[PDB]
Amino acid sequence: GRTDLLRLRRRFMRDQEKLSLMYARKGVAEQKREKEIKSELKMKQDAQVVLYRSYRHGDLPDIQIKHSSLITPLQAVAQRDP
DNA sequence: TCTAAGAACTCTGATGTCAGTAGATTACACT
Repeated sequence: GRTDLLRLRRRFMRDQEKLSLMYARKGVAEQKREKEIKSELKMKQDAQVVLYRSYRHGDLPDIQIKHSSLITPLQAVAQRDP
């Protein structure tokens, strides 16, 4: 960090009261942020996905696919439906 | 011709004491 030591330029409140209001205002916004991000993580937990092969595009079907690109999804389904 | 008022002692039960233990309350503090 040797070039960046400007970051040690700082000053601090002396009202412990105002500083507590900063942490109360941060604390209420955090309490809402916690609830809404949990509610979003509920929605997105059910809906998250991943793709096991990469795809090309063109005027024709890209027939010359690697063995890898069939065997990876063939396992990825068998991993997942009995 | 005797029946209670006055002792006396021990014992029981509460109140306050000390030392030590540990919990919950209250301050202190985050940039």
